[PDB]
Amino acid sequence: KIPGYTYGETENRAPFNLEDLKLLKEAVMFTAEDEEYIQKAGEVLEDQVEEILDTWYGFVGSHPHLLYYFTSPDGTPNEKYLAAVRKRFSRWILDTSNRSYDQAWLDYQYEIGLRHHRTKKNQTDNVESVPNIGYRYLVAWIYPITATMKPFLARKGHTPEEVEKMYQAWFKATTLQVALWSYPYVKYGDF
Amino acid sequence: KIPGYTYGETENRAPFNLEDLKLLKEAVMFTAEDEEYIQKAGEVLEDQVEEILDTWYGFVGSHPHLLYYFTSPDGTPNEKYLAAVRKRFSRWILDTSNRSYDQAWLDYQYEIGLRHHRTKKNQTDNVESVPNIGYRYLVAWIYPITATMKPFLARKGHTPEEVEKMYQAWFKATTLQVALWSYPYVKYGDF
Ligand code: HEM
Ligand code: HEM
Repeated sequence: KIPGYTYGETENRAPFNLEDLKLLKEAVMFTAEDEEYIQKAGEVLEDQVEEILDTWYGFVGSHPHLLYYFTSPDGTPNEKYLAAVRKRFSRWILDTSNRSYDQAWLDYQYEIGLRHHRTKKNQTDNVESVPNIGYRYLVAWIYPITATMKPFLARKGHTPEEVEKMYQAWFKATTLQVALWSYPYVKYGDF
Repeated sequence: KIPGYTYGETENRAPFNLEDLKLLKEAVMFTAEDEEYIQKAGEVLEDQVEEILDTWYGFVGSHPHLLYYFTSPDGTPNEKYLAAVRKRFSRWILDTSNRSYDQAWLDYQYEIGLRHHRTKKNQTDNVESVPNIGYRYLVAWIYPITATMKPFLARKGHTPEEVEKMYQAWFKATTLQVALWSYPYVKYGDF
C-alpha cells in the first residue's frame, strides 16, 4: 500500500479519452515498438528505483526555487511531504513501464495533473505548502527526467542500441504524460 | 527579409524576464557549456536547414490531425501558410543557435507562443485557418523536434561525443522554449 496512491480508484473521469491518446501518441511518435521497449525498461529499472529517486531529489535539493515547491510556509522543507511523494514518484516509474495505457491510465494522468496544479496540490498528504507548481517547470523537467534516466537503463548490460530504444520510449512516455498533465493549467478549450 | 519575422521589433514586452529565464535554464540543466554547443550546432546545421524542414513538414504531412493546423476551412492545406511559416521555422533553427538569450530573445519567444495560440494565430500571414493549436501538441512536439535533429548534427563528420553534446544542448533549448511558449495558454498566475 502507498498512501495517496489512488491508481484505478480516482472518482473523476479524465476530460481526455483513448482517441485523444491515440492522436497524442502519434504526435510523440510512440508506437507498438515503444510499448515493447518501455516494458523492457521496467524490468531494467525495477531494482534501481531508489537510486533514480535520489538523483531526482538531489536535483530538487540543490535548487532553492525547486525545493520551494516542497516547503512549509516558513521556507523550510516539509520532510513528510518529500517522503510521501517519493513513494508515489517511484511507483510512477514502474506504472509508466508496466501499465496498459487505457482509460484507468488516463484517469490517473489527469489526477497527477491536478496534484501539481493548485486544484489538488497539498491535499493528498494533508500538508501545508505552496499552492501551485508553475507550469513552466513541468515542461522544463521533461529534460532532467528524460536525460538522467539514460545511465540507469544501461546498468543491466544491454546492447547500445537496445538501451537507445528503451531511452527513446522513456523520452516519448515522459513527454506524452507531461503534455496530458497540462490540462488543469491550460485555459478551457486551448488544450 | 522574411515576411512576418519580427525578431527585435515586437514592441510588446514579454511577461517573463531574464531572472525567470535564469531559473528556467537551471530547471532544464542549460549552462555555458550548452551555449558553446548550441552555437556549434548552428555551424553544423546552417547548410542543412531545408532538409530539416522537409523532415518536419514530412511528419506534419503524414498525420491528418497535425496537417490540420495548416488547413483552409475546406480541410485542404493552405499552401501559402505552410510556405511562409517554413521560412520563419527554418530561421528559428539558427536563432536558437546564434542569438544571445536576452530580453529581445525572450520577447520573441513570447511572440512565437502567441502565434501558436488563438491570440495571434493566422494574423501574421493574414490567412484563414483553424483558430488555435492545442497546447497538448506543442509539448508533444518536444519529442520529434528534438529526436529527428540528431542525425543532422552528425552530417558534418563530428565525433559521436561532440554530436551528443550538440544534441543535448538542442534538447534543452527546445524544451526551454516550449516551456516559455506555454504562457498565453496557461491560466494567469499558473505559469
Ligand atoms: C517531467 C516532469 C515531472 C514528472 C515526471 C513528475 C512526476 C511526479 C509524480 C509521479 C508525482 C506523484 C503523483 C502521485 O501522487 O501519484 C509528483 C508529485 C509532485 N511533484 Fe512532480 N513531476 C514533474 C514535475 C515537477 C516539478 C517541476 C516539480 C517542482 C519541484 C514537482 C514537484 C512535485 C511535488 C511538490 C509533488 C506533490 C504534489 C502534491 O501535493 O500532490 N514535479 N510528480
Ligand atoms: C517543439 C514544438 C514546436 C516548435 C519548436 C515549433 C516551431 C515553430 C516556429 C519557429 C514557428 C514560426 C514562428 C515565427 O512566426 O517566427 C512556428 C509556427 C507555426 N507552427 Fe510551430 N512549433 C512547434 C509546435 C507546433 C505544432 C504541434 C504544430 C501543429 C501542427 C505547429 C504548427 C505551426 C503553425 C500552424 C504555425 C504558424 C502559426 C501562425 O499562424 O503564426 N507547431 N512554429
